[PDB]
Amino acid sequence: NKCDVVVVGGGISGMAAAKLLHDSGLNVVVLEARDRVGGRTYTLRNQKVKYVDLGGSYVGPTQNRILRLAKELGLETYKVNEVERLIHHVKGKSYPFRGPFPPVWNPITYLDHNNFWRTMDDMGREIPSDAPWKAPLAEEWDNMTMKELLDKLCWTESAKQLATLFVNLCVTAETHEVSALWFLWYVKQCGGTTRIISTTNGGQERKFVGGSGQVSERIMDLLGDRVKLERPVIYIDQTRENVLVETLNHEMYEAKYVISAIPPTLGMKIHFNPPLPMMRNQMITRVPLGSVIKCIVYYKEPFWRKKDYCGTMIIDGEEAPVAYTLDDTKPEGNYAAIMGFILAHKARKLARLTKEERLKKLCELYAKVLGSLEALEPVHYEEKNWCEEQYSGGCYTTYFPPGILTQYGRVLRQPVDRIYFAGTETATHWSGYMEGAVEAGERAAREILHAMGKIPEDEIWQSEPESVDVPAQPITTTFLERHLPSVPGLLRLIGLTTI
Amino acid sequence: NKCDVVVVGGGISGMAAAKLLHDSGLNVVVLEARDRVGGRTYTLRNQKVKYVDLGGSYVGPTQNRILRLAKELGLETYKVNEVERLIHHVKGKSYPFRGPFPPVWNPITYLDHNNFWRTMDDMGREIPSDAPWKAPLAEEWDNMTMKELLDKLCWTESAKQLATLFVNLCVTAETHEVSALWFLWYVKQCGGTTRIISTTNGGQERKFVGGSGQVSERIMDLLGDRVKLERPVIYIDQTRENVLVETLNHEMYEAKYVISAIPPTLGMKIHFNPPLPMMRNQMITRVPLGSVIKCIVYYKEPFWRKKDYCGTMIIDGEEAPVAYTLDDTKPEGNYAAIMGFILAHKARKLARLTKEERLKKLCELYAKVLGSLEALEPVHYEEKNWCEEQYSGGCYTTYFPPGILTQYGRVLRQPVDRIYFAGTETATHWSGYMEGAVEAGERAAREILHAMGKIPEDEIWQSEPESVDVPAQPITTTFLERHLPSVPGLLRLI
Ligand SMILES: *[C]C1=C([C])[C]=C2C(=[C]1)N([C][C]([O])[C]([O])[C]([O])[C]OP([O])(=O)OP([O])(=O)O[C][C]1O[C](N3[C]=NC4=C3N=[C]N=C4[N])[C]([O])[C]1[O])C1=NC(=O)[N]C(=O)C1=N2[C]([O])[C][N]C(=O)C1=[C][C]=C(Cl)[C]=[C]1
Ligand SMILES: *[C]C1=C([C])[C]=C2C(=[C]1)N([C][C]([O])[C]([O])[C]([O])[C]OP([O])(=O)OP([O])(=O)O[C][C]1O[C](N3[C]=NC4=C3N=[C]N=C4[N])[C]([O])[C]1[O])C1=NC(=O)[N]C(=O)C1=N2[C]([O])[C][N]C(=O)C1=[C][C]=C(Cl)[C]=[C]1
Repeated sequence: NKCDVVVVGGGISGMAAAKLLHDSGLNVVVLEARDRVGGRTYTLRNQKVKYVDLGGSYVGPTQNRILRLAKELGLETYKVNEVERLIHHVKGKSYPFRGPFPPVWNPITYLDHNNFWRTMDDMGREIPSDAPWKAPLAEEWDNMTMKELLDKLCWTESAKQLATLFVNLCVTAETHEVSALWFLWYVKQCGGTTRIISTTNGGQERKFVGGSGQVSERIMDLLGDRVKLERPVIYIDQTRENVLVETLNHEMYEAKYVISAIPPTLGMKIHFNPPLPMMRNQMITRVPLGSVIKCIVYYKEPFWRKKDYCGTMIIDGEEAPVAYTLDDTKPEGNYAAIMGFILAHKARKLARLTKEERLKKLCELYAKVLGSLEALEPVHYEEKNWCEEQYSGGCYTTYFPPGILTQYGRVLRQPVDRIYFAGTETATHWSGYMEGAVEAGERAAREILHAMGKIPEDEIWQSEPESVDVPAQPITTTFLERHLPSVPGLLRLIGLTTI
Repeated sequence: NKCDVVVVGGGISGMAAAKLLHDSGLNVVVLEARDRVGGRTYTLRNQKVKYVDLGGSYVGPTQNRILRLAKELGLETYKVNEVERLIHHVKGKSYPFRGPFPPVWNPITYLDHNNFWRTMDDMGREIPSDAPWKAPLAEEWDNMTMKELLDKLCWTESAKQLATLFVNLCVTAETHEVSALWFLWYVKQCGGTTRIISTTNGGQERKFVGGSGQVSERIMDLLGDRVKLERPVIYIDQTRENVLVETLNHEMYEAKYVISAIPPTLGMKIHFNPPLPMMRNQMITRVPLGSVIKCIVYYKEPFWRKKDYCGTMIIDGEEAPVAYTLDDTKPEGNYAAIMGFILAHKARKLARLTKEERLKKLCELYAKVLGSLEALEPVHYEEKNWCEEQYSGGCYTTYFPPGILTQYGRVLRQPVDRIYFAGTETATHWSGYMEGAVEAGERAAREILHAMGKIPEDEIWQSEPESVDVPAQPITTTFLERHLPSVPGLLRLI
């Protein structure tokens, strides 16, 4: 029944919020819909895989909050394999390369590719992390899909193809589904294009030893019986002195404050009294999550390494079920595995098939891309379709269709009386990641601490010391990369000498 | 507890479904979240207005199902006033006109305006009413916003302005918010541009005497205690022999079948066991409703008539709070009133103001457009912001953002085990209107009748005889309108 704060949702954001409040002396209860904690992170354990992340998995430099929390919980990280060559598969042929970016040899194509990535970052510099709708051209950029932006910027099909894959991979949505403003904000708040796509020195550098699901499981261990599993919240009442929170199985909880630590659209599953303010009421119907199937194919050995391939494949084309892979072998060199994402509309299309049918398609693709018959001999297969999850709605995160961020964005983390909002979608740095979940959870908790007169307003948004274990190298640009003209810029330079 | 069918939602769709099933001999229960029936229709009664529709209101020719249902319930219609001239207000000036369409005098602009409306209808002819995702260019048109389509088609700012207002008014959403495929489907399934925008011979021809809320109230009268008010459904369980439906106030209902007669996205308010199939699970997060405030300003007399204005105003520009008005005077000539819509992003912007502040803005606008100081002296004001409604989500209807209709559209009225789907959003003719609500409700009811072996498959989709009271004139095009070139067509000819 009675406590200081009810946290709705037991993912990383909710658990982190509850941990901070618990550590401050407050009585907290976490209400979780599922029979487990972790939400969009899920570690499966069986004898064939030992452990495997079927949801959120990768951490990297600049993600200092998730690194600190996990370290405090006694977790270790290890480096994702990027010793050997990456592969870019384009028009049925594989091109091995090193470094973060696939190489381009055609000089026109090179100018186009260089200008695209640069423009994304240039446009991002105009967007405040904490308030994207305050960008000078906010409305113009928000009334545009990423597809429209790509059509205007990319003068070659090759750049357009790669930019499209980039959008699909970062936000599990089609370029035509998402707002240009939102996507440009999304990349900037992760530290830019290079940081977001990189393994070494980027978002995919590392995983947790034993899986990322341990983050939530271990906070549950600290909180004990304060975490209530299989308690989906159906009803929040704010008309009286104390807030009343009801669950599906008819339990009632009373608190001074509530943290909502669920994806914004899943707020729709709760009936509110009094009704939500108009803007939030409509916002939560306008913010879907992306579509993805995460698939892991297991092999006897990491045979791609013998061919000097790290296991990273960037795969172009409509025919390919998977557009991106990474080596998912354990740090000890055993349980050899390839992790692949089936993205956006392909997740929808290929969900109709059986498990066995999807395994076949993947093996045949990997055999092609890696040039190895060994890819046709899997020892085990695991997969998870996040689109089917009632209490997630999809993965990785919430995307904003055109027109929404400028109209409703302000409302995302605006408190509704005594309900405060966490969840990775409300973060300002690495929103959509486990990092952002920690940021939002701890910020929401501190908003409540301020409301109770326990901390000054100054202390609601706290910065994070850099990790000593996972330090960040700065992102550099060459002189050529900064000053080489665009395609239309080169063409303008031709029309001027001819006068 | 026990019955044959639980209907979730007591709007027109739910009530119509329940009526049909009840008339067939089945035991039905309607579970309604609000303390009233009618949903997106709501008639307010007080001494100052007598009655006024604050939600769905207009009916017209080709809407034969809502007309028949209402007639059976003992309702009458009357004609919306369109005797005098319409007004097009453009760049701070009023242009009186007659007929459905605002006149254009510049020849280049004329060609551009003609080509736009014609193209909309040409494109619509390629889209099947019952399956828009089966259009030959479905994916291409679905991956585009209406804003993109307008940018490509309209060579003049004048056509683009009017096309934009048209989109805002039909679907209470911005051109950049909506899929081109979905919007072109939407217009076609209402019978085309002319049918959808017309008062005389169109969707806005008539209202019900006493209000449209009587449709739902009177079906509730017929059903008696079978309608349960303030019973929001929170939980549907399909794992056992009979379907279990739970409400917020802890009541349990058992049935063989369920009709979901709520806006698709409001399905999110229900927890399902087992979980929904993947496609429906994601669909219901991708389908928002538009934004609108309906406002009615009352006057001593319908003074605009003395100036030979019917009361219809089509008002261009960002500054104008209201883009469209109609005469809302009672058929007897009293309770003089102007109905206006505050659309899309303007609903959001102007919701921050007080009631009195909105009234002032409207009166000053109407004074400008109608050219009368009499507009500055309102006797009464009524309004409703549909954006704030927990159990509606907005108004008039569900719109589809780019990419959604081709990916998830198939799933809209696909049965989930023993749950069947009604609601105006699942209709194939006048979806988004009271007409479509009737179509969908009765179709969903018949799907269940077929599932029980009571009717043949042949009988699930029934056609409707034309109303003798409100007959439809056909939509005609002149030779010139059909064959006059576009702007780029004229330039190609040069
Ligand atoms: C799914 C996914 C996947 C597959 C993958 C991934 C991901 C995902 N990610 C993301 C993450 O995971 C997230 O963000 C997190 O987790 C979040 O958290 P939060 O905020 O907390 O949320 P959640 O989890 O969801 O939780 C919630 C909770 O609550 C609950 N509920 C609901 N409802 C309700 C409830 N309760 C009561 N009542 C009611 N009503 C639920 O149940 C839950 O529990 C990510 N992340 C990171 O960090 N990393 C990673 O890795 C990840 N992932 C991916 O990988 C990503 N990727 C990307 O992006 C990329 C790649 C590559 C390149 Cl080159 C670039 C980019
Ligand atoms: C709002 C609105 C307005 C303002 C206006 C209008 C409208 C609207 N409309 C539409 C109609 O109204 C609709 O469609 C109908 O109503 C629908 O129905 P349904 O389908 O049945 O649905 P609803 O109503 O919503 O119902 C539902 C129910 O359910 C319930 N719930 C929820 N949730 C729940 C429940 N329960 C239990 N549980 C749970 N969970 C609720 O509560 C409800 O009750 C329209 N219509 C027609 O027909 N007409 C008209 O008039 C209308 N309106 C407008 O006016 C339109 N306009 C247009 O569009 C235009 C104008 C001008 C031109 Cl030129 C063109 C166009």
